[PDB]
Amino acid sequence: NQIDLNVTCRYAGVFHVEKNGRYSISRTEAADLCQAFNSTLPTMDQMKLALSKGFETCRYGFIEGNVVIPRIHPNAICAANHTGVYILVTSNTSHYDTYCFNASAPPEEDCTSVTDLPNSFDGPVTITIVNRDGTRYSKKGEYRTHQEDI
Ligand SMILES: O=C(N[C@@H]1CCCNC1)c1ccccc1
Repeated sequence: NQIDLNVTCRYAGVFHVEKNGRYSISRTEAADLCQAFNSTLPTMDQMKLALSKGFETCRYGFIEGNVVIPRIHPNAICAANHTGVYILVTSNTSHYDTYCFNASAPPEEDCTSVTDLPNSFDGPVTITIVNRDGTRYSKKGEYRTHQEDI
């Protein structure tokens, strides 16, 4: 009973979370997952400021109201070579990664590791936070509040 959460650097408190190495998070699960990180889905403004501080990914993830990819460098296989906060317009499907925003994080680039899931609750799942540098933090718990996500 395991969940792997790959996380990134935080940029102005915004970071990316990929669950189990594939697009697998619903919008309801994304809100609960960010809440477990004492975080919320970023607003478009928060994500734009994170982008300006150096944040980019090559993965679709939820923010408040939209599914986006923050891009700094044009890359043909990432958001069709666009720069800026690329907004997903047309998709058949509902599961993506998520972005989260933690207000207590540093104001600019914070590429230290994530070392806790501070607001997870009691539960049976071994949840492992996996940093980009491979460092891991594991705890037993749960963060999903909607049955349809379990
Ligand atoms: O673990 C986190 N931050 C660490 C704290 C110690 C120093 N470096 C980052 C964290 C938790 C929840 C959301 C975002 C980040």
